Amino acid sequence: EQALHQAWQAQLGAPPGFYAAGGDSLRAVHLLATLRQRLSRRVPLQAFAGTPEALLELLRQAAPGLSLAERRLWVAQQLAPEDTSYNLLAHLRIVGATADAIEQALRQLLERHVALRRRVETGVDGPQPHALAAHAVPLQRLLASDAVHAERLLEDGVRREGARVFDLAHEAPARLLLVVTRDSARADLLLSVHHYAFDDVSLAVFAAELKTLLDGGRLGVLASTPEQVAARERAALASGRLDRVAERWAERLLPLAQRLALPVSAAVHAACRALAERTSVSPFSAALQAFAEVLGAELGVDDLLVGVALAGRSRLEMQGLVGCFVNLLPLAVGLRPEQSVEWRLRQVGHDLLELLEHQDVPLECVTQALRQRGASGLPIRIACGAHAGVRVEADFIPVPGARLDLTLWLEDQGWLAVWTGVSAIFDLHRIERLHQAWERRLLANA
Ligand SMILES: *P(=O)(O)OCC(C)(C)[C@@H](O)C(=O)NCCC(=O)NCCS
Repeated sequence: EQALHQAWQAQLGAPPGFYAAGGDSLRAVHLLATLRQRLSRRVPLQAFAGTPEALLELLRQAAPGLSLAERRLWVAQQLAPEDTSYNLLAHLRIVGATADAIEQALRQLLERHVALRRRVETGVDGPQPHALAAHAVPLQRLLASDAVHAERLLEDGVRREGARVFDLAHEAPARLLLVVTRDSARADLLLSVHHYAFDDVSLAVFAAELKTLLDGGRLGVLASTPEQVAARERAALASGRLDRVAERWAERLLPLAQRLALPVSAAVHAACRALAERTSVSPFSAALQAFAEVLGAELGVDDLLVGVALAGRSRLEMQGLVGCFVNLLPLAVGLRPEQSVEWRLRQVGHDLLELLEHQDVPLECVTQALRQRGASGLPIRIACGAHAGVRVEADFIPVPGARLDLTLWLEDQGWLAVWTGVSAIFDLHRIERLHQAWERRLLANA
């Protein structure tokens, strides 16, 4: 106690149900990771996120190479060396810093985040990273004569970096373009980086730290590295702890074994939140339920496999890292008309917290567990996810094409619904129809 208090306040910006108080499932994980790092006690997420009082009771009850996330992107690239759909492009808009300051801050960030400056060799028991010097990361600086010229230079960069095949064995997996505009405080940075070396949270980390440096602040020493994360995972794999979770999930899973960005209507947003609070699940849980219900009806099945995209940063020391930590784990959604909306939702919510709790279990363990019970693999086709001083704005430019047949990503800008389909299966018009069905389903469910 007085530590539950501290962690709760740090997360929600106000003292002490967690969801009722403004919380979500991800903040809940972070709360518990903070408590675990302090007090050396693991409260399971299901138990908690399934009040300050409930958490206090749970606390008292509680006892005192490349990673697979990196490797699955690296391997995918090796199987299709000319495929550039693992190239991430981030455009950072910076107002109030000089070109020299930006460049110096970028060199510091490159030195600090080794993922941005390694080469990878093939290796007998898996790929092997080797660090390069920060100076080995290309950084081109251009002066634009005006704001429109700067736009043209950026668009040129986008096209060039989008088409670039990274030589991951000999060069850093990152490239920087800095465009400064004559007689303006605005600078533009295009970070081009291979996906094996970066992810969504990494951009937020990179941009926040860039701003700190440009404001004249200092960065703390990092509590970990990608290689250490990988080593911990090698140990957890050897120990069998990850495989035992996967084997349990395999049981329930065995039977089953073009971009459009639309604002979510205010009424659908409210419906979703109401439904969530009534059932003590996350708003995302409600959104996911409706997605599964709609896709289930469309495809004409009683049970649907839905991938859930997870940040995969299970420990406090992983929160400030740059690298690829993302994981995708399967959820089975039964479409059972006999059960209440509320009960189906509570089940979805609980299965979600289960995946989140165990987001350190790599997809490959689940796949393996399924093979050991006779299935060929795990055919996930559909997925769901959610995303003073110098001004720094950072945004990914979406990757074209699609590995999964269809995904829905919810962005907490109201909400924005981003649907991405394989054109040959889910073209624009079909996605639009699915989006409308999804909105109607949420309203109905509420
Ligand atoms: P909760 O049920 O409110 O939220 C669900 C979630 C924890 C899975 C989600 O909020 C989350 O963890 N998002 C992180 C995903 C990310 O940053 N990267 C995925 C890109 S592939």
